Amino acid sequence: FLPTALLCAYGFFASLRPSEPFLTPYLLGPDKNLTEREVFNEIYPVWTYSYLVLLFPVFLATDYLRYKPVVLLQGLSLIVTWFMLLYAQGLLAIQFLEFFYGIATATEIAYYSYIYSVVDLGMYQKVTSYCRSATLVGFTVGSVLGQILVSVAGWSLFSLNVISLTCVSVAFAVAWFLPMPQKVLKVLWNDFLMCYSSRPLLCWSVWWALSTCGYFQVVNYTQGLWEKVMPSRYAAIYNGGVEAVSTLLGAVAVFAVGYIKISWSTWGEMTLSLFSLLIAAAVYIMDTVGNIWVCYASYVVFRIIYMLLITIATFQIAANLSMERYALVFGVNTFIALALQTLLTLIVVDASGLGLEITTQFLIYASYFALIAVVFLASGAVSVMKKCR
Ligand SMILES: Cc1ncc(CO)c(CO)c1O
Repeated sequence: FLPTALLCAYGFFASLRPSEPFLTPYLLGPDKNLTEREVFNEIYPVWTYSYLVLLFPVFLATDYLRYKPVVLLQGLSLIVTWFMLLYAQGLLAIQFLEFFYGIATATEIAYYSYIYSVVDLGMYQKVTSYCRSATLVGFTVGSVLGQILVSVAGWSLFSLNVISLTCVSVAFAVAWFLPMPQKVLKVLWNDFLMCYSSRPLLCWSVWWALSTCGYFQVVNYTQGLWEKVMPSRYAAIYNGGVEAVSTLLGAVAVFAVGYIKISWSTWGEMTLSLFSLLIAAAVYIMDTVGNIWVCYASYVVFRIIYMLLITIATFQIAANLSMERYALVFGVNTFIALALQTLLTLIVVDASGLGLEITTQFLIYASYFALIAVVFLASGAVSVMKKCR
């Protein structure tokens, strides 16, 4: 019990990052004095590229080292990331800054998969439910703490990211004392291939991956959009409260998805298409309001619909999937999804390619969110063609 309590405490401390909601005013202010165009155009794409190229090696090293040193890697990466975030000037230094954050984020899969390597299989589901609940409540607590310390307390971000670094150091020091984790050419190629040679095997997969693409593309630059529609020089940004309420409602909706007994085979495609249409409407609205409270509201609704869609996707996949296939499928689909966001980054995001302005990148994205609905409807249309007969 005590190792598991240490696990949940370490996860709570590592996820407790008060500085996550308030990242954007730190860079724009006298703290770094960086051109935000250059930041948006160059700093972030190499993070995505490094995460793509580095996910596979560390994911295989987890099995190579039997999940033991990966938490140490995550802790050291947090330490070096926060040191570099406190000390970095120019362009290449901040490129390394974000490379460190990428190699840190690449080990969240290792964290969430190590839990299976030490506890009983029957108890694994309940303990990982407790772990994700701890992560969610730590996210909410950190967000509200940052909001209180920034607005209610009127404390500057300097002490806030100092205590963020202190918290990640405490997390590493706690995680150092874990117990022992006692636990491919054609076979592994067929291992993921068999997860697509059936009617429901291939289905929902690319849909989940492209929804993941939409979120991982919009969440990073939502901060920039909020800052550009309302400068922080003469305004205060309420990121902590919106993040807290969004995550709380997402968790509530995830819990409530299984609380209604509805068969998937009746109208699963219709619900998926409706969810995609709502997501496209939300992103087009947040593109086309030019205000502050309404754009937060649209963001909240978009987050909620995102959680509903991915949650029902996870139920469908897990019903289709097997007990030992979770890690492999979550690896392969994540890999192809990351290849896809990286590709689209080559088209639009980077300054070497087209480099379209962040403001004007959300126009077509409704049709991008609708194109996945069109092919779902195109698959639905054949299904509708075959439904009556
Ligand atoms: C530490 C840290 N690093 C990177 C990002 C996203 O680029 C975030 C979210 O804005 C963050 O909190």
